Amino acid sequence: ASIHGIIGYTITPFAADGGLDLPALGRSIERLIDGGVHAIAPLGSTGEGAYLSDPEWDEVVDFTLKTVAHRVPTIVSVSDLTTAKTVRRAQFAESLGAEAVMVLPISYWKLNEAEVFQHYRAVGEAIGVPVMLYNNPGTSGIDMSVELILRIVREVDNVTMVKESTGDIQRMHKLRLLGEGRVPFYNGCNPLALEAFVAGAKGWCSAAPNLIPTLNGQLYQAVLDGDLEKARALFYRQLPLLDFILRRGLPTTIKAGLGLSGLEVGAPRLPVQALDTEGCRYLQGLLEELR
Amino acid sequence: ASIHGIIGYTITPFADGGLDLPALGRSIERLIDGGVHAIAPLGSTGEGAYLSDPEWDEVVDFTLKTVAHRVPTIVSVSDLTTAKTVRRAQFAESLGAEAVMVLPISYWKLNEAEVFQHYRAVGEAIGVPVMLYNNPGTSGIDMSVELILRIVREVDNVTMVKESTGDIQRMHKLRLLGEGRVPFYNGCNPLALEAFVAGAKGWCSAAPNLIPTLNGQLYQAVLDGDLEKARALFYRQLPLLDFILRRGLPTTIKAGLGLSGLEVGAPRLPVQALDTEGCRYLQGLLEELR
Amino acid sequence: SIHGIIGYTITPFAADGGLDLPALGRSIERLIDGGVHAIAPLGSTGEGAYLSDPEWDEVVDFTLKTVAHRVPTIVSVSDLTTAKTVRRAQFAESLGAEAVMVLPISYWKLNEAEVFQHYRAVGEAIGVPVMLYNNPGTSGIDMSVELILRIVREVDNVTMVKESTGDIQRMHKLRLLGEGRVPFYNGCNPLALEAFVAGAKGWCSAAPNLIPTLNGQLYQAVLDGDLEKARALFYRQLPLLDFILRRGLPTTIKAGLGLSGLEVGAPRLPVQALDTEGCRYLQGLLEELR
Amino acid sequence: ASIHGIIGYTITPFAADGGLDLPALGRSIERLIDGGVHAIAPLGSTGEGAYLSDPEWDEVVDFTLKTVAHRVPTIVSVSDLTTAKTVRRAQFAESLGAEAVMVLPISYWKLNEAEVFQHYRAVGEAIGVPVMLYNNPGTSGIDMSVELILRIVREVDNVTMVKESTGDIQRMHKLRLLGEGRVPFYNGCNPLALEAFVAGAKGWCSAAPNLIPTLNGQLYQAVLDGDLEKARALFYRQLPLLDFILRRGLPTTIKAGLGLSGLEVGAPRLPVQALDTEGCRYLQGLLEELR
Ligand SMILES: [Mg+2]
Ligand SMILES: [Mg+2]
Ligand SMILES: [Mg+2]
Ligand SMILES: [Mg+2]
Repeated sequence: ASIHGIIGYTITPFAADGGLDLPALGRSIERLIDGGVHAIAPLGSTGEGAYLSDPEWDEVVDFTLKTVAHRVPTIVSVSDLTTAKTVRRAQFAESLGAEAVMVLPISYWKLNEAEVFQHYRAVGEAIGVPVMLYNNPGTSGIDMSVELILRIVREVDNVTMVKESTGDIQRMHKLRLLGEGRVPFYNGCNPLALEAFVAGAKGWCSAAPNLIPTLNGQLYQAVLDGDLEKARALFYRQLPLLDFILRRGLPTTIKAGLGLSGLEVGAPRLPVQALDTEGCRYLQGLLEELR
Repeated sequence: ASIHGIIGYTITPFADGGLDLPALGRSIERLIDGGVHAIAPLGSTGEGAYLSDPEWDEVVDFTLKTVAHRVPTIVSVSDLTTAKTVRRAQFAESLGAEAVMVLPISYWKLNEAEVFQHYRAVGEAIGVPVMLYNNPGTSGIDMSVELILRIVREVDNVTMVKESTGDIQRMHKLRLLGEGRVPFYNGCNPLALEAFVAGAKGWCSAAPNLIPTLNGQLYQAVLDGDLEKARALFYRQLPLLDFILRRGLPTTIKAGLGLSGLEVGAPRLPVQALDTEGCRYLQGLLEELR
Repeated sequence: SIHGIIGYTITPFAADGGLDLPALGRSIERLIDGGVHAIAPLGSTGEGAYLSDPEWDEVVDFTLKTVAHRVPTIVSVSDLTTAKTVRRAQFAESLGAEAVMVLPISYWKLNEAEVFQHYRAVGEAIGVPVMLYNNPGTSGIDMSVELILRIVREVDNVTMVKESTGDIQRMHKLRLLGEGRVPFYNGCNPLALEAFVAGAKGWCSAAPNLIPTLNGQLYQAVLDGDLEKARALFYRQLPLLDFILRRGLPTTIKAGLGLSGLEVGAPRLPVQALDTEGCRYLQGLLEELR
Repeated sequence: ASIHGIIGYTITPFAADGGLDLPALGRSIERLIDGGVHAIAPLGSTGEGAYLSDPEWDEVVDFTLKTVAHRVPTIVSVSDLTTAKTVRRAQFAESLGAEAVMVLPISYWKLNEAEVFQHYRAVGEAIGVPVMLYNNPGTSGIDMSVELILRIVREVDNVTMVKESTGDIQRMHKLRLLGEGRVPFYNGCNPLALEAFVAGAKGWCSAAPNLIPTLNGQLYQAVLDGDLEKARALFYRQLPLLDFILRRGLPTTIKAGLGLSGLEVGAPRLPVQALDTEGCRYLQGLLEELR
């Protein structure tokens, strides 16, 4: 079950009572699979995973995996503050059929390289499925060097993949060189989708497939076809929307976008606010011109 | 009761992995005996974020009971969701907290409107003062002085501001733009001296766990307006403050307490206990202070 | 027309430390034989800022004469004052320069209004195109895309934009906001591949002094739309591009030419010549690419 | 003669015809001395040193030293791109009686620690007067660690003083601790004037004395008197002006300020522009408030 191409981040719809709206989540999942995504990645920032209580988190994982029905690989974000809880969530995700889990070293205080390494070792040694190492300083507060990342990949059996969202293309260049092309890496930063693929990215994790699965998939196809000129055209066409998502927030824009697409998924959980009227109209236009 | 001077951050001892409340009680007594003007539980020092909800609730209750209002207690109630932050603020208040501290935590940027409303929600839910805490290094959110002042003036219960950016200019602005009416507090150890001279009303630190005497003397020297003694006292303790910063609060404080006759275990993974080499260096720093 | 591989020239010095024009001539011949599409003299690579006014004037003259218009020449006339920048731009034009490049160098921040008039003054003072060059790392000034676009659209002679921030997003924005009308060039070696794919019309580099073949091949592959071949070619030469940036342009390029049978001396102090270790590593890198 | 207290940066007035206005420069120097500065520092950023031709630079040095008539020490900024020219300027300054020189490692291209050390070594060994090592990454593009600075100071005889303009008070803490209080350091960052003195700075180099020498001097005196309360008050009273100078630029605000103070000194050299009407209005208000 190769993990590649367009990997769709799922959102977490909330019901009026503020609780989970699973039915809506199932529809969004079906919308993604039919949109032609190559995998599903639940409980990331897009899904406001960190806003969920433990019961809610468990329920979302369960429902998502049951819904997907192994039609495409599922990579669950199991990142948490403590090693114990990260391990526990990784084991839980595996027990329900997750093909892989993603681990970002989130922390409020700085972690040293030894502490980061052991964190990944503990998670990998506790499970039987692959772990995707996720480097995102902007959100986690930690910035792992390519050297450290490569040591974790080599020394930790289950750590096999690397996602980069630093926005710094040089990180992927170093991964390619120092990894000698044997360490598969993935793109996590939307505005760099084109460059990421050109640099050799095996896949692109994004919430955009929630709104424009077709354009996203065409970009990946163009790269596979080695069509440099077409890929550029496709990228610049969808870039504005990509910039807007980063600009106004993932869950904020995605949930609003799905709402405009006739799919009621409610609003984000406070303190995150729903897209305002002005932003909603602008998004409306962006989507109409892309369609 | 005025919140001022030396405000001691408590650590959270762990036993078997669970809480070691008896050890916590002992550490709290030390701090109060040590002359702290207030207690601040469940901050970064106390690894608050590593605690389960049940553990957090337990620590809050136990801490408040132990202190027994001998000094003011300001509880860190910050959490990701507004709903949870509000709940923790009300919980702390109901259990006797004199004040609460709120830091806008988020694994993704929040806009000024989202931040402002976050504080408004918390302030309106309680009847005790809120200390607004700006620490982008640990929170990922950096609030401008202008925004901070808007929150202080518009939200009744938000009355105090803690700065931990390490950027003294933030305090200068708070001083000028707030026209000296907005009390601010220092949360950055290596800036203790400058913060006080800039007008800081208090200093929130975990250092009192190890050197409560030098900490208190620095504050007193400032109160006495004795610039030269203050400078001397600060530089004498600076090396230790620098070390705490480089090697981590919970890591260094828990290690240091072990050297001071108080076993409090190790930090919670992925944070690791101070290594042998670091521990030896710490022993040297404390000796030299002596 | 400026496109493809624009080769930055170095400025050879004799043992004494003075100009070595013969060697410069040989290096220019190596570049043109190498297949460069343009020559860019007196940039950072050429240690332009290190030259006296007389030395600078002579290098420009000798360069333009040696080239004999076989390929376009774009002279870097950037200087601190507007008056001297204008003078240098006119001197270059009077000697046949096809165009000039202007970077807003300053030892103190300049405001957007000051930057704009600087370019306006230069543009209105000459009759050849001006390439606006944004390089914060080497200038101390970072021009916004909107500012750059405002200068290009309002200043007749300002027609081209060079980006050296290493931030691909700047080029994306130049593409969208410029609507594909504003031709931009890459000035950052390790971004050659991405820059071309993003829409870069040319790549100004000192690398052509060492590996003009691999350089041109990368450009040609992009012209053909061969994404895979381009990637392979880029990564093959990247190690060298990384080394140059890490050890210094003039330092590595002068050491490289030495190992390429073209003695060009060392950099002008305080810049030091490549050391033994770095020299052996560069030697290994080159032998592998050839 | 000790270099301490308030060291006044001079501006370089230009005549209507673009050339040097020596009479105006003389008047500004007298104003500084009468204002109670403890030293004069010509040809820094305040004086637009880098904007001057060689003949102009030489003349300003000559005229300045003659005007001062050794009433107070003069520390000339001799920093230049090449080691050769920096040495020449240092020697020229000394030949005309300069008490000391200041050296900042200017470089468009980055420089390594070895290159920086040798630069100072060359300058120090070429002259017979003290050198003030000046760290200002914001201007030079180079950021010398305190460790490197202390090595230079210890190993190069004539390098005896350190000026810090990073705005990072911790650098001064390190200089005091690692230097064991035997390496005199100076403040070059206006809005850090109070903290620098509190940290133990021996002197403060500023262009502010051109406008408010009295308040500048009073702050220093309060620090000497150990009066924490008064020092704080004096600093905050003048901070708005210090903030403004930094925000609007040295030559710009200083030359505009002197004009508002009855001393016509022309405008800065392009690309630097004169203070705008709105700025002049604000500045006039600040000065009237302080006087
Ligand atoms: Mg592995
Ligand atoms: Mg209030
Ligand atoms: Mg134009
Ligand atoms: Mg010395």
